[PDB]
Amino acid sequence: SQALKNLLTLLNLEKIEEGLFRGQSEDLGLRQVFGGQVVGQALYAAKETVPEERLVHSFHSYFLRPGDSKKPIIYDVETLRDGNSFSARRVAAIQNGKPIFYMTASFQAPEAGFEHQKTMPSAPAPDGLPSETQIAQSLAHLLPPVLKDKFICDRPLEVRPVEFHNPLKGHVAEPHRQVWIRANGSVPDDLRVHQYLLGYASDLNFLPVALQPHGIGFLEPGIQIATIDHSMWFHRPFNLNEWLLYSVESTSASSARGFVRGEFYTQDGVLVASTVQEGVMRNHN
Amino acid sequence: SQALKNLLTLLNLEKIEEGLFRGQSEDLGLRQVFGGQVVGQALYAAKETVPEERLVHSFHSYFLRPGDSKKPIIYDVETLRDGNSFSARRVAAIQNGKPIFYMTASFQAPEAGFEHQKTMPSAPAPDGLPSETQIAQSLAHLLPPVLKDKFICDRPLEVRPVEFHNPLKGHVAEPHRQVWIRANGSVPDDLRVHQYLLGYASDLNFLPVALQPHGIGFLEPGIQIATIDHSMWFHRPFNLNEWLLYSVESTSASSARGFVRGEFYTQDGVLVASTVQEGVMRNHN
Ligand SMILES: CCCCCCCCCCCC[N+](C)(C)[O-]
Ligand SMILES: CCCCCCCCCCCC[N+](C)(C)[O-]
Repeated sequence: SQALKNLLTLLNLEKIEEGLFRGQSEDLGLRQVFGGQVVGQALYAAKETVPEERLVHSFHSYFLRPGDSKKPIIYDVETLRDGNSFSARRVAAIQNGKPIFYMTASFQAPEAGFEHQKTMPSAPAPDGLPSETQIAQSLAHLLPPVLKDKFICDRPLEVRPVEFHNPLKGHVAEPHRQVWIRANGSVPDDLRVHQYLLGYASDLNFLPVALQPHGIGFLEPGIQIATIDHSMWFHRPFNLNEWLLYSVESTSASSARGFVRGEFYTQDGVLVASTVQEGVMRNHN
Repeated sequence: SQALKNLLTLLNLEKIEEGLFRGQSEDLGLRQVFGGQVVGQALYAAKETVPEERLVHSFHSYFLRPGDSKKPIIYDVETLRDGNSFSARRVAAIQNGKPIFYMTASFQAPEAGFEHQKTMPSAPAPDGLPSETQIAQSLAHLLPPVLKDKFICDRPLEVRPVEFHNPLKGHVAEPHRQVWIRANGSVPDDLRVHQYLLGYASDLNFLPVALQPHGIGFLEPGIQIATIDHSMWFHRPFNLNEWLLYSVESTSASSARGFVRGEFYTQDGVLVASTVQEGVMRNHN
């Protein structure tokens, strides 16, 4: 459970000045910075500069350089606009004197209006599915004692895939994936926190779906995937303490790029948010 | 023919300086600037500052204020990055000393890579379908020609809807729409041009689809819709001199906002581009 509090602490940026923050990275595997961390932290920085009643409803972002998790990241927020209804902000993520990421987010106050939504796709309940932590721990029995011990996944989130796609091997399959996600611990009763946490989560089990028709795992040798842009629209309020289905599809792949679109639904079938991302996808020999 | 020539001319911006242009606004219908005009002009501006071999593959944009078509628009391009593969640019559309819109676009040179795509949805051929212009002429067989002798056919694009949704009245219908589109004249043999023309076109028959479940047309009195953000990914090359199916869906509407996702297909079924947009949707009484 320490993992979730460690993530929430990590997303709660250190203020250097108005609209100027500093964030730590890492710690959980792989040296490059996880895209979700940048998204989550950029969202925090952005919301800190917006009227409290205005919640993020959308954001667009482009990744320009790989982030180094050994170094902190500086987030500089620019106020683009504050109208009778919307507040827009642009966040620059900086490391080594260069922008590594830009996000533009829009915020709006709560309001009733036209309501309609796509019907949730059918998917088996999370109850009968193993978590990625279970799957990893089972695969770890393949490692020798020296390595088996040190490893282990204490995660801030719990993920139960409908179909498991091993990133180390990969098998041919339709460009669709469904995973169930929820916080592995208690998330504060503040919707804003749930939002940037979902922002964080939205970058998991996403881009890799574009590799399925080609049976390649994203961690295999010679395979390189990297996010170019990540966008999200928060349609309705939600509680990440409860399950959410992340329904993902890859409608296209071409010119060394992979494209994916996702949707988050509550177990009861409420459409909570939508996501879109394109990233580099190369097979180097 | 003239209408297409006029639009292409209007999209061909006047250069004030490097990465600094000036664009005129359409006379063609509606005092407020058509979003498509801004998108098309911003793309032109961006592409002018990019290496010739690198074609736009995606862009994100936000509209901050309504544009006045009675005035020109200044487009200021900022170079965000020029890497071994990708070039990124941010375009600011200014009018009245204020930004009315921002777009960030990414460009990449052609390359061979993983290929796969969603299967084109079923749709009738454009052959037996009347154009919107034809439909307008048909429904207009009434009232004094005094006004009927001014509003007519000449559009830069020909649009043939699979199902007609009258913006003036509107009827309840599932949140899906299909319209066939092609240039009404000859587009020069430059993919870049076809691309920003498609950008222009991508803002048509889009957002209104979110109003369908509610049986309201966007030209009805007291009904207000306005684009907040428009994004697009150019998956493959295409020829706007030929027919393209614009398949649109509205997966959600809430909090006075409407969300739509679109896809362009060649008649032969090739997925050419994807779009996503959210906009304000209000009924003022
Ligand atoms: C051996 C530990 C098991 C964890 C494997 C970690 C893989 C890194 C996954 C995050 C990569 C996300 N993405 C789309 C940007 O590639
Ligand atoms: C008889 C009136 C038919 C409408 C003529 C106006 C065409 C311009 C349409 C652009 C409107 C775009 N949108 C979604 C922002 O409303």
